[PDB]
Amino acid sequence: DTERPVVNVPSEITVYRGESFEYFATVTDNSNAFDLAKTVVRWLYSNQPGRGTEWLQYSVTQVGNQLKVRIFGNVPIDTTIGDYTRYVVATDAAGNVNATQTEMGNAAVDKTSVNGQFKLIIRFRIKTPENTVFVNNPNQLTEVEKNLVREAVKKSNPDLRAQDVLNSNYVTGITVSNNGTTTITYRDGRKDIIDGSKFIDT
Ligand SMILES: [Ca+2]
Repeated sequence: DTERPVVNVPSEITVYRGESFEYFATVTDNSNAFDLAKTVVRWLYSNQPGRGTEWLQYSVTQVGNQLKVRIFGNVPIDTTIGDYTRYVVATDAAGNVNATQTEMGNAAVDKTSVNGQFKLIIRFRIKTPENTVFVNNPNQLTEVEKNLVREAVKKSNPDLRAQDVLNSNYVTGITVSNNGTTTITYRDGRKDIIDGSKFIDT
């Protein structure tokens, strides 16, 4: 047995602050025999969930000739928004691994991928304002009205901190168009858009 086990894991695992998550990976091997205790989910440097993502949990079972790796946890309300490279590293009974420590290191530095590699994305779960913002012209808000909109979005999303948005500044990170459509750009460059028509009226 020189054939390595193969992990099937989604390319992105997206989790939301203040919520639980649950995803699965699968492992197969020509031998159908595994070392479950040496099948882990980890960051590059050591067999650990990783700095900043200490809440990333996993558990492994065997179902027929495959492993199922449950990837789960509870995301703190104030963990950093952004993404991380993580790895499912599986071992077969013969000791073959899907990705070696050296391969993981090359992939990290070169920005290439190994089998079992996934991007862990921490997102904010945006909420549309509950209370309507009343404006004189819904197709052309005043600057005073756009600031009311920013305030409403901040009040409807109280766990969104200044350090969570672009440039760590609410004014740069939460931008309002002429019709009140609001883009929230997070510190990682990802964006959520709230269409003005869902909370703006005349
Ligand atoms: Ca094998």
